Amino acid sequence: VFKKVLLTGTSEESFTAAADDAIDRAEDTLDNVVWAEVVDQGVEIGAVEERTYQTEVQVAFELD
Amino acid sequence: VFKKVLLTGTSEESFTAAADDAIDRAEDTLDNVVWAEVVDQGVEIGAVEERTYQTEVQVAFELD
Amino acid sequence: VFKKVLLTGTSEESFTAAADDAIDRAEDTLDNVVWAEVVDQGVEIGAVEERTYQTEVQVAFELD
Amino acid sequence: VFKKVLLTGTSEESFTAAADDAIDRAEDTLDNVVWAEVVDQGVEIGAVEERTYQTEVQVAFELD
Amino acid sequence: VFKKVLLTGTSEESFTAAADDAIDRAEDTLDNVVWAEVVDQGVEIGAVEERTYQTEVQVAFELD
Amino acid sequence: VFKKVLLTGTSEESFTAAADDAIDRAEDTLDNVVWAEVVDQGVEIGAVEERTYQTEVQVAFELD
Amino acid sequence: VFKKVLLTGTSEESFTAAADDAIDRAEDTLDNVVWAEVVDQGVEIGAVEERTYQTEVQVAFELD
Amino acid sequence: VFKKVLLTGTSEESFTAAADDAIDRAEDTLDNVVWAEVVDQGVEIGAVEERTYQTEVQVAFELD
Amino acid sequence: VFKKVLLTGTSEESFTAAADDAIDRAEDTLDNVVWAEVVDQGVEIGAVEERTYQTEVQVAFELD
Amino acid sequence: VFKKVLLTGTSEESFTAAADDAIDRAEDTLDNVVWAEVVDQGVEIGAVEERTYQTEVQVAFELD
Amino acid sequence: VFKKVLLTGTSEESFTAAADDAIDRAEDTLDNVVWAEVVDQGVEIGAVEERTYQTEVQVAFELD
Amino acid sequence: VFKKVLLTGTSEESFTAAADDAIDRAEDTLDNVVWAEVVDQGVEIGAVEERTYQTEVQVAFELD
Ligand SMILES: [Cl-]
Ligand SMILES: [Cl-]
Ligand SMILES: [Cl-]
Ligand SMILES: [Cl-]
Ligand SMILES: [Mg+2]
Ligand SMILES: [Mg+2]
Ligand SMILES: [Mg+2]
Ligand SMILES: [Mg+2]
Ligand SMILES: [Mg+2]
Ligand SMILES: [Mg+2]
Ligand SMILES: [Mg+2]
Ligand SMILES: [Mg+2]
Ligand SMILES: [Mg+2]
Ligand SMILES: [Mg+2]
Ligand SMILES: [Mg+2]
Ligand SMILES: [Mg+2]
Ligand SMILES: [Mg+2]
Ligand SMILES: [Mg+2]
Ligand SMILES: [Mg+2]
Ligand SMILES: [Mg+2]
Ligand SMILES: [Mg+2]
Ligand SMILES: [Mg+2]
Ligand SMILES: [Mg+2]
Ligand SMILES: [Mg+2]
Ligand SMILES: [Mg+2]
Ligand SMILES: [Mg+2]
Ligand SMILES: [Mg+2]
Ligand SMILES: [Mg+2]
Ligand code: NA
Ligand code: NA
Ligand code: NA
Ligand code: NA
Repeated sequence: VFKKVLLTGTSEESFTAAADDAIDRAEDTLDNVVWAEVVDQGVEIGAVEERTYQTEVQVAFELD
Repeated sequence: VFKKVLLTGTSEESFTAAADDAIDRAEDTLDNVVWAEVVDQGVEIGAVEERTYQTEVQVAFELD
Repeated sequence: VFKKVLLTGTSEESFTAAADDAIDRAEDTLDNVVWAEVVDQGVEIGAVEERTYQTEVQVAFELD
Repeated sequence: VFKKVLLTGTSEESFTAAADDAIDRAEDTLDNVVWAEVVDQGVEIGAVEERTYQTEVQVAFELD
Repeated sequence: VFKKVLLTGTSEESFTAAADDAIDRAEDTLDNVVWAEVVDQGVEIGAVEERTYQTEVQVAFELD
Repeated sequence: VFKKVLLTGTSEESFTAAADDAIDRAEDTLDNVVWAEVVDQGVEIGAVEERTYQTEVQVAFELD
Repeated sequence: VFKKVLLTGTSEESFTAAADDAIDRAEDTLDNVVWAEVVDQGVEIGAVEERTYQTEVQVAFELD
Repeated sequence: VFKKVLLTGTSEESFTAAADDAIDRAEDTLDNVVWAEVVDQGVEIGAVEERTYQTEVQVAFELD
Repeated sequence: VFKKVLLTGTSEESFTAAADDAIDRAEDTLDNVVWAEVVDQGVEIGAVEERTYQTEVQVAFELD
Repeated sequence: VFKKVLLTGTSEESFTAAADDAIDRAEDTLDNVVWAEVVDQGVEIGAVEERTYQTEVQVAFELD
Repeated sequence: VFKKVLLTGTSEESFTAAADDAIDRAEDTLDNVVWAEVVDQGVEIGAVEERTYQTEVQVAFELD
Repeated sequence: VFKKVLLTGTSEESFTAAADDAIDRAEDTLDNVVWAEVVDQGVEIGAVEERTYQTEVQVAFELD
């Protein structure tokens, strides 16, 4: 059985690095992370000093 | 990193109050709740005594 | 077996009351109405004297 | 010919009042506003003192 | 309030049995599981000895 | 001209048998049923004694 | 209250004439037909002597 | 950089002529119109003397 | 078994004729073409001397 | 690099067997078939003697 | 009230730089740009000397 | 007439380089490749030694 958690990673550099930021977080607390699906991408502009790229992913991990 | 949980709130009064019911629940157990996105709305009729409005939201919270 | 009919209710007050307007109509002529799913919402402005909220629902009812 | 502008209204009270907030703004600067279609709804929580309901609409107006 | 978890069940027999595999898992660790919605189906071919049917479901459970 | 009716069939056995349950019902009361399109599938768990598979179909029939 | 019926019109000439074929049928049996929304278009090739254009519409009519 | 404006053209003749009606309007006031994408089509019936075909397009134009 | 190929036809006259242009091409090289589904429509303006209507179709054909 | 082909399998028994019918066909002529994604399901009723279940899949295979 | 404009940025380097190209343009002529949502990405190949990455964004800005 | 093939490119570096990997492959065997549309992006984690970015594109090419 796989389960997915819906995480948004951020990066001041690129959409790929923002996807890695969410995946790194999932791998800090979950075992058996096996793939991630990008579901949304965007850029935060008016709440930050530098534009921040955001990449939202479903991160799938195999249970037990 | 943000994470989202997918909750359906209910209200006998309105779709806005059913969204607040899910958000209130998220805020009882999570810290740093920052926004919610409505993904579905509906009305339960044939299992209740009063119509019950349901509003399903992804509730986003900032991790650590 | 459930069947659904696709109805748009209207209200000069709110999207929740426009959903109830469609459901009230379904319950006037159908038996065993059991739930409704909101599929669209909008506001009529330039054909009315007061803005009219419209909420389109699939209204499900159990057959026999 | 109709044209649409994509506006997000806000309200501390309800999703219906947030739709009216966008429509009121369109009617301040455009003539012949004729209908609005709701395309998204959400709630801002972690950047405000009171939850703020947001309702995003395409607001259609007839040209000339 | 309902919450949903996004699980993918697997079966070497059918898409219905792969949906039951995810639901069985949810029922091992959650109380008050009340319904599941199928969101995706697929077949793993080139990483297994027998084709494996996969059925991804949102499994809803009532909170407290 | 074809018309479609939106029916949800149920089965305690499989998603295919739940699609046949809706189609059987359409064929009891309509003539010239010609095809059905699956639009949604789900499983009722917390209102029944046995899980019930549900398959929602648009059932098309040729008019006159 | 508006209700919609889901009809597919056909024409050997064009997608516009196939939409009119469904609307003509709705107007033969319903009163107060007020608008139609195109939801799908296609062409039947291998079951006919001439290609047949098909245009599927939700045809809305005002109730009473 | 391209920008798009969302326009609905109308015609009493066909969906193609209603798309041209929106594009003609865009070309009256914008320079460098380069392509249009159809996003919706429908037919106004109960507010007109003749059916009016409507074709909604995103009309893209190159900026400067 | 059916297979589909994804083709975009073009016409300087109409969206129906652009769908026929893709279907004519499929029928020049494939046997047993049985139906086509329209998936997208658009108009090329800024790369041509006359507007060119484009209609993208999945063209289905029965295998062997 | 993976490529996908869009095939519809058929079965008089079930949606799972109709998915296997498309996959079996892909495996007769392609090497390195690695997974399939279900994209649509339906039932042919009015052109056959027995209902025929149809399951449309994108069948992915690794190139070289 | 927020308004969004739909812009496509281009870059010969990456999808992230093409998103920044649209955002830079919006910030040259609008005040209070606050976030952008990616809605589409693609690559122009056969009209250019170098591949050009294109990233289409809704760029939101707060009104007054 | 344009035709599209559905390819998934991979890269250990970025989503842009994974899109180029699919396009490079299409250009090795097809003539007149003219544009590609991104339809999906994801990251393979649990079957590789380094994360692999995957970008799925419809690659369009002009026929003859
Ligand atoms: Cl989710
Ligand atoms: Cl419907
Ligand atoms: Cl838009
Ligand atoms: Cl495809
Ligand atoms: Mg930096
Ligand atoms: Mg988002
Ligand atoms: Mg009360
Ligand atoms: Mg729901
Ligand atoms: Mg009042
Ligand atoms: Mg509507
Ligand atoms: Mg207040
Ligand atoms: Mg939004
Ligand atoms: Mg076995
Ligand atoms: Mg999946
Ligand atoms: Mg049994
Ligand atoms: Mg459903
Ligand atoms: Mg003729
Ligand atoms: Mg169809
Ligand atoms: Mg005339
Ligand atoms: Mg519309
Ligand atoms: Mg000519
Ligand atoms: Mg297209
Ligand atoms: Mg048999
Ligand atoms: Mg289909
Ligand atoms: Mg360079
Ligand atoms: Mg695009
Ligand atoms: Mg490296
Ligand atoms: Mg994919
Ligand atoms: Na989730
Ligand atoms: Na219907
Ligand atoms: Na717009
Ligand atoms: Na394809």
